[PDB]
Amino acid sequence: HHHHHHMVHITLDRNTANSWLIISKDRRQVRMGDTHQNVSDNKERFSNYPMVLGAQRFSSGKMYWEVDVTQKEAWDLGVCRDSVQRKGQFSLSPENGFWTIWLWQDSYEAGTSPQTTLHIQVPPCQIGIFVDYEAGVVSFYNITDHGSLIYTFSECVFAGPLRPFFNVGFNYSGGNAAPLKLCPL
Ligand SMILES: Cc1nccn1Cc1cccc(C#N)c1
Repeated sequence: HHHHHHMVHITLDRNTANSWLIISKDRRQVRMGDTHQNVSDNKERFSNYPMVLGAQRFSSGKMYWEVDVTQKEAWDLGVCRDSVQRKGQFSLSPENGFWTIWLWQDSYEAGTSPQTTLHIQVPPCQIGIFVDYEAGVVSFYNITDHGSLIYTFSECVFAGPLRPFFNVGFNYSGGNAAPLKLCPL
């Protein structure tokens, strides 16, 4: 891919974060805390999962960013509609306004309904996310493996402004404490 030149500076929106997340001062890193982080509740916060949105809203153009997933056992990444449900249980699917991939129990899957098996030979330490709003495309790249394609959602029906989407995952195992980090351009 030659998508690097649509690079955008993404920062995390504290106000959308699950109340257990800790976002760094620079708003470029997020990790799961071992307790409630002493913030008030609001209608923006993801209640059931360790999720947070980027501050940026996209309704046009081409956008690229990279996320560091080093030493994590579980995570979700991609984009979602600004109007996605925040409270209660839900599945990550394009019908619900999400265009995502994830790692769970040693397998990588795309958030289709039902989910799609991914074929990755080189476990990624960094993921590139490309969005072409007009084309209706969301693509994922393996930065660790020379930028190799992981998955392309095509014919996407965004149906509104898009926000960068992150899930740091639970840490029941004690092996998933590491942060998601937005990588420098
Ligand atoms: C109340 C509770 N029972 C089990 C675990 N937790 C903490 C929790 C719940 C939902 C999302 C997050 C995050 N992020 C943390």
